[PDB]
Amino acid sequence: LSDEDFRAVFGMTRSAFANLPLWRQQNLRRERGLF
Repeated sequence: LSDEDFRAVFGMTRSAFANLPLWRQQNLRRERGLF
């Protein structure tokens, strides 16, 4: 994927979000109810 909804969740494209540490993204993503 939801690049449209995803970008709205963090305010950035998955390409930029992937910039954050792999372990952290799961932390911010699981805390968000996704993944």
